[PDB]
Amino acid sequence: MIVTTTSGIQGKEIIEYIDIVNGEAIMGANIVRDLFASVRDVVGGRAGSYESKLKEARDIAMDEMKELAKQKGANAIVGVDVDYEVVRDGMLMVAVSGTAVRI
Amino acid sequence: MIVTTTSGIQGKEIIEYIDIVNGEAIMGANIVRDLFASVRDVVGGRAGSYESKLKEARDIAMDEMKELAKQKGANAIVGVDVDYEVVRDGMLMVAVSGTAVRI
Amino acid sequence: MIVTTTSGIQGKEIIEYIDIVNGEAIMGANIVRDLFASVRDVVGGRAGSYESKLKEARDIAMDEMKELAKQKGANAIVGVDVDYEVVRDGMLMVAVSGTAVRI
Amino acid sequence: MIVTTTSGIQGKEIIEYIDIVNGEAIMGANIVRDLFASVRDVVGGRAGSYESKLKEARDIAMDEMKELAKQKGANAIVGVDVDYEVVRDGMLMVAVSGTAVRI
Amino acid sequence: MIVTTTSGIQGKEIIEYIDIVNGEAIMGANIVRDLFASVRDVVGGRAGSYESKLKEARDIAMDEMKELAKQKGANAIVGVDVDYEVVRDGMLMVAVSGTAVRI
Repeated sequence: MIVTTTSGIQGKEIIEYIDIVNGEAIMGANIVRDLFASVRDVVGGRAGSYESKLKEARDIAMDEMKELAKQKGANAIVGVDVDYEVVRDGMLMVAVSGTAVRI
Repeated sequence: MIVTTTSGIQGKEIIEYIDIVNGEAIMGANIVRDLFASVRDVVGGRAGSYESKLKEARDIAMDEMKELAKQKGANAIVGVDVDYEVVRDGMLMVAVSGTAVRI
Repeated sequence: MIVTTTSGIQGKEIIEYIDIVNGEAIMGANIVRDLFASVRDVVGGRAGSYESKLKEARDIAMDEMKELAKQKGANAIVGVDVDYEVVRDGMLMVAVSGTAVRI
Repeated sequence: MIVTTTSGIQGKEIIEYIDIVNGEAIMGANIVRDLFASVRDVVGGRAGSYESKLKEARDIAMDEMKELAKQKGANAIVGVDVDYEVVRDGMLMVAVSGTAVRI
Repeated sequence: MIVTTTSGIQGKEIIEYIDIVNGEAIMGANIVRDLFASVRDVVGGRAGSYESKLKEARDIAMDEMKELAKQKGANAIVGVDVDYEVVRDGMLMVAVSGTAVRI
């Protein structure tokens, strides 16, 4: 199913704006305590060890929103937003939102 | 009513831009520290304990915004944003914004 | 005057993109303490005493931006964004931004 | 040159998408303290003594972004975002972003 | 490849929305703490010492995202977002996102 951070799907028309949908996943204090504290210079995502866990939580959040959108009978999510929140300095949450849509 | 994170609604053009509407809900420190401090690795909202409360908060904020838009005579909200704010060590505030519109 | 979180005003043409405009309002550590950090479970905006103040602050920010756009001879604000920031230990800023425009 | 938080410029087609450009400015710990610490209830931008240094930090970030755009051959910036980040304990950073464009 | 905040590339047709892509880089506590420390009043980037490693970080995040879009078969990135998160005790992450697209 098509997911996009744009407001539309070029060439396709939206017949239905079904609902705003969301997904999240949380990374515990211990995981974020060490994979991020290991960083000493400017370390990118390929090189660093923090990315696969971050990407894992982001994909969990993505698929939750996808599953929710699909189970509402949508065939696209537009206007997708990706947000990161560090709750009590340890709990890094990744939240996704967007509009479940019929095209 | 129709709510969308997108700048417009396709096929139904906007007759009047009424106002910027908002809604919020706050999760208390005890509850945030309680349920969000869970997870020892990476856990989604789909299979968690914190989501239920986060989704409760998000839905309240959403309901508030739609109600306010109703009151203002709106029959759609476009350009919707869902953001999150760690207001203290504890609290998370979910804030929703968007433009109350009549189509 | 027309303020929208959308990129345009349907049916009307933007003649000039005059400037990016801003408004802020800051909430004191005591006010955030007493009203915001009191919340124990989940409290929405209609039920929380925090709201009248958050709305007051947000309305101050919005009015400050509108007037500043008025100063510049604009008759529209487009691409409006609402932001919240913990600016000092215990303090809360609402910052609004947008594009002052002539339709 | 033209700067806008909207996703485009009306009536003026984009010839080239040159680069995403960025600007920042930072206020010292001292500065945040002396102008924010004093705030008690709700204090807006027009009235607040904090507003001139903040607007100065923002205007510096903007100028630096505009200057980089100009150096890249651009004559407009579109999709401008304004960010506030408490970077060290005491200090506030204002970061701006957008796409440097040719119209 | 073309990277843009906009949802479309003017005079170019998006023939596939491939995937939402992401890039990150993290600045460790050292070069955050003892490199933003020199800030006094209000200091801009191209006059401060800090627009070196901060920019370097952004470029790594962007380069990561672009490289991932390339591996997915994309030849442009649209709806791009630049985010900043303080991740721990004085640690700055720049996270970028966008939709990997075929034009």
